Amino acid sequence: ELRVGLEESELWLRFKELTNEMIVTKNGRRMFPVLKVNVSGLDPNAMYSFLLDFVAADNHRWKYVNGEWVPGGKPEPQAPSCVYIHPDSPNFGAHWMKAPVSFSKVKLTNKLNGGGQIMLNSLHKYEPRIHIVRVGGPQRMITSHCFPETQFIAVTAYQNEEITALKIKYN
Ligand SMILES: CC(C)n1cnc(S(N)(=O)=O)c1
Ligand SMILES: CC(C)n1cnc(S(N)(=O)=O)c1
Repeated sequence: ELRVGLEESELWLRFKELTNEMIVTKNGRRMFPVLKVNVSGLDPNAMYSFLLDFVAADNHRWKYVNGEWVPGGKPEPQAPSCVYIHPDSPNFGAHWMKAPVSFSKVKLTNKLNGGGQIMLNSLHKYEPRIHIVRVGGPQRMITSHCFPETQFIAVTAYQNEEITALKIKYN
């Protein structure tokens, strides 16, 4: 069976228990922590691409009011995020299973830009999601996996200083 697991869940859970925040910039900012995924049960000889996207967890705008994150009362439909292709893609199952698949080069932006960057609505809450796409074979197949532990609010600067301190402590 195709098993997908989050590497460093212990560390993600420290961020999540504080409400995690990720910076977005016009040029794009890399994530900390980095999403690293443990994958087993691929065909070592089959061909796969690893895709990353961000699902809007709710339809609301969030604001840091008196030391606490609180959703707006005016929900709107959230357009789905664009997909980031892991740069090792396409690659053999063996490649993907020999070390954690690390999305260290994805950049989160708040502006429609050239290419590569993922465009996120600031003050929206996001749940990272991967797609494992079997390619080149006759039978195309997709397996998707969400990572609740990795939820965050896109922010142009850190609201909760406890997040700022954790980010520095573990980088
Ligand atoms: C606003 C943000 C979440 N977004 C960026 N691109 C999309 S799209 N056209 O649905 O791929 C949505
Ligand atoms: C640009 C606009 C959406 N915004 C206002 N404040 C933030 S912040 N620093 O992320 O809380 C973003």
